[PDB]
Parts: sequence; C-alpha cells; structure tokens
Amino acid sequence: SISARNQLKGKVVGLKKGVVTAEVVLEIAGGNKITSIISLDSVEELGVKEGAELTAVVKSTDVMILA
Amino acid sequence: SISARNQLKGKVVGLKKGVVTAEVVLEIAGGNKITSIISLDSVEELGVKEGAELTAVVKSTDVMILA
Amino acid sequence: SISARNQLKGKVVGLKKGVVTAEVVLEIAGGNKITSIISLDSVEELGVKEGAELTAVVKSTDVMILA
Amino acid sequence: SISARNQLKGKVVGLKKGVVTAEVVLEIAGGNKITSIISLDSVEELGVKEGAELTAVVKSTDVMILA
Amino acid sequence: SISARNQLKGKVVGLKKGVVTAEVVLEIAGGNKITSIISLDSVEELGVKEGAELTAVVKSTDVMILA
Amino acid sequence: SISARNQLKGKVVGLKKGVVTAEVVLEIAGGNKITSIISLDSVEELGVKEGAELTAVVKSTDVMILA
Ligand SMILES: [Cl-]
Ligand SMILES: [Cl-]
Ligand SMILES: [Cl-]
Ligand SMILES: [Mg+2]
Ligand SMILES: [Mg+2]
Repeated sequence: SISARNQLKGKVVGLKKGVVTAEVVLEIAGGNKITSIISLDSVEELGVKEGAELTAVVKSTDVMILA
Repeated sequence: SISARNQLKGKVVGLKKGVVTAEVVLEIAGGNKITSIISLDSVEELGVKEGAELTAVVKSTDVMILA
Repeated sequence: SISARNQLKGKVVGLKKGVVTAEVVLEIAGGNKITSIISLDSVEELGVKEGAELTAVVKSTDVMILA
Repeated sequence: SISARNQLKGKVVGLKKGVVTAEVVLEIAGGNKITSIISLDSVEELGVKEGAELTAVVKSTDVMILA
Repeated sequence: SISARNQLKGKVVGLKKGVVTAEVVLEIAGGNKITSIISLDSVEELGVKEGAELTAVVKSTDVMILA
Repeated sequence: SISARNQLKGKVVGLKKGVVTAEVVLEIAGGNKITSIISLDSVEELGVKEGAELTAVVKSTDVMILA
C-alpha cells in the first residue's frame, strides 16, 4: 500500500506516445476521465495499451479545489 | 479555462483544518473519493465546508499510473 | 476560483511544441518570466500563441524557497 | 544552478508556522505575491523571517496555464 | 507496480506528526536521508513508526536536477 | 541553499533527449538510481551528459511512502 490517498481504478481509452513521455487517458467510474502524462519507459513497462485496467494515483497535495 | 485536464466534480464529505493546511475529502461520481490537502487560507476564502459541491483539479503530470 | 494561491498574469513570449507536451514562456509584471511545461492538448485547446494573455497558476506546496 | 527554470526574487511579507509546514508569502517585482508551503524545518534552517529577501523557485512542470 | 520510477528502500529515523500531515524521515542506502511530508491519515493506516522499513517513491517529473 | 530537503548527489548514467523534455538517470550512493524528467532547456544549460555529477532535488511533499 502507498501513501497517495487518491487511487482511482480505470480503463485506458486514449494513449499518445512521445519520445520521453506518453499521455494516458483513463476512464474511471461514473464516466469521469483522468489524463496522465508519465514516462514512456513506464508505459512500456506496464504494458499500457487501449483497454488496460490500471489505477490512477495522485498525492493529496497535488489536488486543487475549484469553487 | 485552465490547462489542468482533470476536473472531477464532487461533494465534500470530510474536512479537517490544520494551521497551515486543511484536508478536504470529496465524494465523486461512482462513489470514488478524492482527498486534497490545500492551504487553510484557500479553504476559508473558497468557503469550503461539509456538503459543498466543488471540483477537484489535478495537472496531468501529477497523475501516476499503477498496474 | 481555484485554491492555488499563485496566479500570475502574463503574456506569452515563447512557445515550443513537442508531441505530448509544450513549453510556454510567459512574461509577467516587472520583467519576471515564468516557464511552464503542459500537455500539447491544453496548448491547443487554450489557443496558446505568442502574445496571448494567460495566467500562470502554481500550487503553494510546489513553490520552493532559495536563500 | 538548478534545473527549475522559474526563479523569482522577493521579500517575505507573511509567515505562518505550523508543526510540520509553514506558509511563506513573498512580494515579488510588480507587486505580485507568491505563496509557498514548505517544511517548518526548512524555514528554521534557512532562517526565513518577515522582511527577508529570498527567491521562490518552481519547476516548469508544476506551472499550469489559465486562460 | 506503479509508473513512479524512483523507489528507494529505507528505515524511518524520524517522524513528526501534525494535524493534517506528518513528516517522515527515512535513512536510505549509503546513509542519504529522504524526507517525506504525507497525510497524517496515511501514516496511521500504513502504521508508519520509527524503525519501520518502508520505501520512498517519487514521480520522475518531480525530480529537479542541481549542478 | 534551497528549502527542498531531499538533495541526493549522483552521477548521470542515462540520458534521453526529447524535444521539450529529457529523461536523466542518476546513480546515487548505495547503487540507488533516480530518474528525472526535466526541460530540455535545463539539460542543455546545465550541460547534462553521461558521467556528470549532479544532484537530484525533490520537495518533501512529492515523496510518497510505500509499505
Ligand atoms: Cl496523499
Ligand atoms: Cl495553493
Ligand atoms: Cl521540502
Ligand atoms: Mg507536487
Ligand atoms: Mg508535481
């Protein structure tokens, strides 16, 4: 278990690979979408591809509130 | 509009105020919960309180992927 | 209103687009310059281009102090 | 020199100490204010105090753009 | 497995609890120390305490380079 | 001196340059490896290259704990 309190299960619905990073779009429950930019190495290692079941993890101090 | 692509609508179900920061917990669609730690100053200025409808925003580079 | 307490108005003076991300340079008051790396999708969506008036937003917990 | 491309000189106009963190407010050129939340331990070691001339540093990937 | 490429095993040598967050200090291989500020809720749930063997994880986009 | 409490001295053992960003892999004491994604401008400016002695700097609120 990791300290990051946001752990949202999702399915990949978009993937764009660059040279250093890749953009991963996950659909999570309720139809929300989360977009992640991570290293291309991690995409490759985790075998990220359309339909993959993965979890989006965000540290609490990175979540802003919009009112 | 802001460049942060993740905007998750939610309702505050928990709030703990510290001296410098506060922890806000939002229930989002599908029952997922998002936890945010922001400055106490912002909580006050945005009038964040239990039950409030608000939106969590996260920059894509802050979203990690777990497999 | 967003919780991020740093909101600096600026004008775009530099833009470099990659495949996933783009680098945006804003000149803010007093001659300071802020450089941002964000998703290319956002640049495109916000119509970022030289001279555009935009605001740089930074969460407090991301600001370091150098003495 | 550090890779963080944003280095903004300023003067501390506010300081609030908590137990683990502290909020530092710096006035920068043009009157902009930058707000930083850092560890209390750092405030102590860098001798951060009201009126001190200090520099705020932000990594480019933490700067969002608002339009 | 998670996309965050940096995973550093360590032993807790310091722990300071606040109301919202907690500061965890880990000694890692070679004697380097890593300092983490996470939510108090997580410290409790992961049962973080002095002497515990734990792993520090950091997303690559959060590591700055200083020369 | 900078407020970020993690300052890990290391040597570059991997470098991959993209158009906006670059991935830098540093070996630090004890054989630990740190991977950083930073702006290509900074890579160029700091003259990052294999064997360079540099320091990985991470803010405490970016360090997660895995148990
Ligand atoms: Cl967290
Ligand atoms: Cl903030
Ligand atoms: Cl820090
Ligand atoms: Mg952060
Ligand atoms: Mg970040």
